[PDB]
Amino acid sequence: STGSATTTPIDSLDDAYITPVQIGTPAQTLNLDFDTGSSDLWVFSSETTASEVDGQTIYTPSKSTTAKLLSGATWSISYGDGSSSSGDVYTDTVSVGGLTVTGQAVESAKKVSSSFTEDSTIDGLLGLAFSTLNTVSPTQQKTFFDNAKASLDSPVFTADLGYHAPGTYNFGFIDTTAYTGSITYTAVSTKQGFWEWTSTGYAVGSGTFKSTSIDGIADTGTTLLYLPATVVSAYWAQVSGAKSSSSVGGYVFPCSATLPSFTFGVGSARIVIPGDYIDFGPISTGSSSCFGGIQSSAGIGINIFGDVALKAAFVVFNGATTPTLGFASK
Repeated sequence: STGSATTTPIDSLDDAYITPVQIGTPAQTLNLDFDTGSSDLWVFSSETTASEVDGQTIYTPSKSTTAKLLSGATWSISYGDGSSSSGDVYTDTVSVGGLTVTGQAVESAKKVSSSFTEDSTIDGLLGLAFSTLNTVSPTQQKTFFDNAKASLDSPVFTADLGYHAPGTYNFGFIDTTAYTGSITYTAVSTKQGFWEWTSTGYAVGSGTFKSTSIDGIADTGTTLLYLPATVVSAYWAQVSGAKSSSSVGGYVFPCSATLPSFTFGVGSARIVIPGDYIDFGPISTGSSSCFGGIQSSAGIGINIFGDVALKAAFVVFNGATTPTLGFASK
């Protein structure tokens, strides 16, 4: 089997991407944030504290003839911005782009933090990291991909995120029309539960390539590109007037700037992030200071190849017995 679903930016800055997901019988369609940096599929629901719901579409398990309470199971998860959610668990039928999994753990939110409430466009998360990170207790649950894998034509999914435009998540096949040149594959460590890999270096604009190992994670659920302070300083030094602002929380730059590209290495191959992809717009409405899309990972504890990087590539998440990651230009 295979599946194919369009993923769409939630706003004009590509702050996140939503993908429609069918849950239950009859189908209830929710728009979920596919997150290769976590391993829980959770949704706003009829159980979510009413004051914490503001415009999201909810899953109502009592209206699904295939929903079953997973007795005794609870979940609780936190994210990189300090947001969090928690609740109980149902199993139900879940379909993505025509690919159906029966008995999928659907984590129903009883509580969500303010940032989730405040974002009416995201109805929940669908985790695509390794199932060892799943937070359901006392019996850990499998991700949608893990459950689907045996049925797939090939044990892979691909992320093809758009810049200010829709893109595609495919399951079970590689669309050879969706990229240019060849796909370069690179080793993955699953030791921390992430799609963790090592970039071979970087270049800023038309500058020379610096060969240096950068360990990080391929994370569709993180908006920006977080890299070591040395690398980030080298990038922003090429933008007149750019500076790190403790008050804003990162590098900012004059909105009048033309940003240089940023290249990262995948083995001997190179992925070029155009400068425009690194512009996240005014820090507040009407400001002439703009927020940068490349930020320091110092104090995060890990480097993160988030959407800024991934949307410049066609990315293969290869879930074979020994997982790997593939990157192609597009």
